[PDB]
Amino acid sequence: GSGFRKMAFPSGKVEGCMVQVTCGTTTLNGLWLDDVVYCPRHVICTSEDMLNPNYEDLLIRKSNHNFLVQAGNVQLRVIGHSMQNCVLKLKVDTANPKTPKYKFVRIQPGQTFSVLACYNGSPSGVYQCAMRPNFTIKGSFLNGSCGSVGFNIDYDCVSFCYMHHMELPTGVHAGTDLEGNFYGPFVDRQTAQAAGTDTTITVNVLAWLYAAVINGDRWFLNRFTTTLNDFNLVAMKYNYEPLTQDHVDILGPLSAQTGIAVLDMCASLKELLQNGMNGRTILGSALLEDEFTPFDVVRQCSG
Amino acid sequence: GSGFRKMAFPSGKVEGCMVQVTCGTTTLNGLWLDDVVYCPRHVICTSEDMLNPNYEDLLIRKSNHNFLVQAGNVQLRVIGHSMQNCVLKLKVDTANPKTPKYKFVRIQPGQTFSVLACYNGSPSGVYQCAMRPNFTIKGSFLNGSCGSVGFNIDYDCVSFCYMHHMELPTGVHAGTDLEGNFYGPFVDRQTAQAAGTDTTITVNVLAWLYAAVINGDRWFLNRFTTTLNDFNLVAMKYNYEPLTQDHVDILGPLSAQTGIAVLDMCASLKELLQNGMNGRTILGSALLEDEFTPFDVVRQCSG
Ligand SMILES: *[C@@](O)(c1nc2c(F)cccc2s1)[C@H](C[C@@H]1CCNC1=O)NC(=O)[C@@H]1[C@@H]2[C@H](CN1C(=O)[C@@H](NC(=O)C(F)(F)F)C(C)(C)C)C2(C)C
Ligand SMILES: *[C@@](O)(c1nc2c(F)cccc2s1)[C@H](C[C@@H]1CCNC1=O)NC(=O)[C@@H]1[C@@H]2[C@H](CN1C(=O)[C@@H](NC(=O)C(F)(F)F)C(C)(C)C)C2(C)C
Repeated sequence: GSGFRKMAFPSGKVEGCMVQVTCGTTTLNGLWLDDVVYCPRHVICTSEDMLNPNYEDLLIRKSNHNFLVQAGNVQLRVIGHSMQNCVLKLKVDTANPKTPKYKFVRIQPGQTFSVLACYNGSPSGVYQCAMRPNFTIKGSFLNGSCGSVGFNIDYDCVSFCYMHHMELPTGVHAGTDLEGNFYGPFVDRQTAQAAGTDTTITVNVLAWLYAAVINGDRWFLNRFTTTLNDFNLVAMKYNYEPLTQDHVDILGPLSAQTGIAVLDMCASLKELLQNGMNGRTILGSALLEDEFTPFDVVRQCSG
Repeated sequence: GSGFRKMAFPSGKVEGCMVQVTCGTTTLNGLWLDDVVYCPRHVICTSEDMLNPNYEDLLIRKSNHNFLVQAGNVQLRVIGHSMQNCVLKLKVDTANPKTPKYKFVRIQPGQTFSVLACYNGSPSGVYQCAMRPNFTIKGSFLNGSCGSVGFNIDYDCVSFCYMHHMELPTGVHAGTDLEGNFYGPFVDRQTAQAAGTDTTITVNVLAWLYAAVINGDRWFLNRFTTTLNDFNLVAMKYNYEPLTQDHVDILGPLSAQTGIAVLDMCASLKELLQNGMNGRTILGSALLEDEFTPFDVVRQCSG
């Protein structure tokens, strides 16, 4: 039936890795994997250091014992520290016994991941996000959420892809991979920064239309087809990402399952962009959803 | 900022309780708490028994050894079985060492909970749901999801409120509390059953409008107020639940935080119902959201 939900990965393998990192009066979250704790390097900042911190200079004045690391109620001993890009790596004398099989991945714009929102090292909530084309995410983060991570789970392996650092003025979020490199052009200082144009992830909207068809929501199917070049003219007007032949190939499984050629679905999407949804819903949404990948759709449609 | 997401509870405390229950050729999920496994009683049904099962008669032919219970790759020994309403309770010789502090609660229509969707005893995904006024939920469930549970977490205590049993023809879902009593008038047989009218949870839409204001999405605030009786005339036309003085009292914290009297917000809601959203969004939604309780809003707005 028409039941289709934004589903997050079960969070238990990540919950066991969240710790609290305190330096002076600043507390945020860290990720404890093996004998290393990862956290945003601005744990070392006071509120008169945020406008333009010199992180190398601020770190000169910090020693192992200035980093307080707490896993639940239990204190970790810090035996080494280093800065890698915008993350701090705290070497502790105890390997996390709850460390899962894991990898660090730098995800591509358009890919989705689960966020485990944490405050003071304690898990608060889990939700699904996408890396947007402008390298922001539409999260739900407050003061104290920094160091919360984004991940995907493939069988038993956790692929960590995001660490939370900041909120931009449109209310969207920016952060790093687990090597401390920002997604997008953002820097970890409190200066005027703005997200570029928020373009729609075309291949995901198409995947979600396939999901609607598989789930029996079929009203938007029309009698038309189109070409990649003509569809892509329409993509540009409505700030959709161009569709490529790689995107068409990636939609192959969904196309094969439904028997609907990708260019036929593109012609259905073209009409939805030009005419709107006339106050109808698709899988219970009144807007075109772009935060389900082709892989997410196949997963939620086939178990 | 305007970031507000359907957030689920972290699932780790529930993941450790999911097992697989097999009886003959039927496999579904069970919940392993202390030395008891809970699962839907139709684990004992074959596909020629679903139209009108006599569960008491079907259970006569079942012994402890006919219930296969697997936690991961590890077989549990069944030393007793009983039927309680629409659930089976399998006594096993091993207390689940991962059993969390927990309670069984029968939730009220309008209350929200997290679902951990499971297939073959393995967690697949987590998402937030509401018990709708017609005692259905708008889930994402396939074949094999039966026995998946709904829960809330308050600190360290897990309150189990839902076990999944069935899908109705509108694509919505029905199930039981953990004592095996259905929410609503549904029965565990494959017969013509239909959800009643799907009314909107008025107090939740109001809570979500307070969230929009707290998050700076303010365009829908107007210069008007109304009365409970006049608002409630409008509630009826649009299939909204009547608003009561208890609902007004429950919205007290959000009213106090924003300084917006509940009847002023009701007058804003009245105009949104009568005039629609004119293709605008509130917290990124093109429809009025009713699956955030006042408590959910306060939680996501205050950490
Ligand atoms: C995060 O939790 C952190 N909080 C602190 C802190 F209190 C002291 C020292 C270091 C850190 S990191 C927090 C999460 C934000 C808060 C609101 N919603 C969030 O997601 N991150 C920040 O406060 C972050 C840190 C400085 C300023 N930050 C911002 O997010 C600001 N944004 C920007 O300046 C902009 F993005 F450029 F617009 C802010 C506070 C939202 C205006 C730094 C970037 C180091
Ligand atoms: C659930 O996973 C179960 N599957 C089996 C099974 F394969 C064999 C024996 C027992 C069970 S319980 C499954 C979940 C459903 C499937 C589709 N989406 C879901 O959420 N539940 C059922 O198949 C359920 C069991 C019989 C028929 N069921 C229904 O959900 C049917 N619905 C109804 O008859 C209606 F609700 F009344 F409309 C169905 C299959 C969707 C048409 C019973 C109620 C015992």
